Amino acid sequence: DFVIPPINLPENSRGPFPQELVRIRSDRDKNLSLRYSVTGPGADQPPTGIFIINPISGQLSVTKPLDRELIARFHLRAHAVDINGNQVENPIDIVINVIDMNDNRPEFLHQVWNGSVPEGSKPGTYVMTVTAIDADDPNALNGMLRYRILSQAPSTPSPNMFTINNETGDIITVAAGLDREKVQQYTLIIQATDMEGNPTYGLSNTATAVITVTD
Amino acid sequence: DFVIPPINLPENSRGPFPQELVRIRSDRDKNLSLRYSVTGPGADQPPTGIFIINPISGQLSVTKPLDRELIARFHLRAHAVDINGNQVENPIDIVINVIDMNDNRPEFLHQVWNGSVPEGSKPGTYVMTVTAIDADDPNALNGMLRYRILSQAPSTPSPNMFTINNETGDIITVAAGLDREKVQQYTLIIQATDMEGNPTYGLSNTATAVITVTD
Ligand SMILES: [Ca+2]
Ligand SMILES: [Ca+2]
Ligand SMILES: [Ca+2]
Ligand SMILES: [Ca+2]
Ligand SMILES: [Ca+2]
Ligand SMILES: [Ca+2]
Repeated sequence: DFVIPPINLPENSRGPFPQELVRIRSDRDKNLSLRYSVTGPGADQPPTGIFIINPISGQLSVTKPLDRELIARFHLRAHAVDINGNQVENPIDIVINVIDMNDNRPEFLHQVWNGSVPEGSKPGTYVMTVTAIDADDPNALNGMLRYRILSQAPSTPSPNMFTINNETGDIITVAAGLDREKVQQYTLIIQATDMEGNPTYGLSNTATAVITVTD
Repeated sequence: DFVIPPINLPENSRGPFPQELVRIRSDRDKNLSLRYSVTGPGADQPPTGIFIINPISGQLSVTKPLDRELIARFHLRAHAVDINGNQVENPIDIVINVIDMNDNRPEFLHQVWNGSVPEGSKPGTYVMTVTAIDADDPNALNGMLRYRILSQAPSTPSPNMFTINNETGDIITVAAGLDREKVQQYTLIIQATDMEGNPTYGLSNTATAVITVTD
């Protein structure tokens, strides 16, 4: 059987509500007066009453904004009965897809990450890994993260002792002169940004990396 | 049988093209590899190639802007055959509705209308009827017309001897002093405006009414 095409609806709709979607009817209406209903999560199951259908026309509507991070897809069924109570069609599958909007900023697992690097390490020495997560769709830009260092303290012998791999979160030395007797700890502020790290449209968050110089 | 919901598309789309509409597939794809096509006016019949479908996905698309005043609705059918040439579904009806935009200004049947009114007629005397038509949807604002008088020449004994019923196009005297020996002919410019006569968003046109005073 051919499947009723899915309805694709972006989350966080402004409305106004209720909002008409599509019209579901039976061709048996040619000789019979029909009554339409819908069942399933979003309809007669939790969360109740988000989608509704006009008993007479079969016009399907949505009554509230949706949130993809709560429910990504709704499986409903449409029902047809005539005015004498006769069931005239087998109930038919309907699919509503909720389309992602970038409505979550990246989140770091820990607010403070700790790591260490030996005294006198050569440039290009691996130090530690920091990472974030994004609650939006991973397969979209809305959930794709990039990393950068915003500040380093203290600023000696070089104000940029480290860099960070912008996709992996790996922190690595790019400079020499790490001496425990001179400077014992560095504090870096790490930023994560979604939308592939786009500075204009991405959402960002920050975290702290503390790096101790060892013997 | 439940009918595939109609696709409602406004005319004069900006695109860009090709533009994805909906996805039509068969649930027999669970065990079979399927090939999809579409037939009908707009597809394989004049006008050819306006709607197309991806053989593999079943994604339906439109390739050009539409014009409601040429074709208001398209009746297509979707077809499913497997890779061994087996027809796996009966072809299914698809309906595309073209939604009206206000893209036609009112048109007068004649550019010059002629009528007459007897000398010394009392105020409220019926004179003639002028009308226009609109090629847009009559049941929408885009094709609903209102009428008004823009100018009268000459401007004596009163610069407004006539009025016009704004919905009927009936022209009627509102003033006395029609005297053939004094002024023999009036020339009125009549405007028609759609969108229920809305001066901001309506489209307009004009015509000329020549009214002779008789004995
Ligand atoms: Ca959300
Ligand atoms: Ca989201
Ligand atoms: Ca995000
Ligand atoms: Ca048109
Ligand atoms: Ca039109
Ligand atoms: Ca019009």
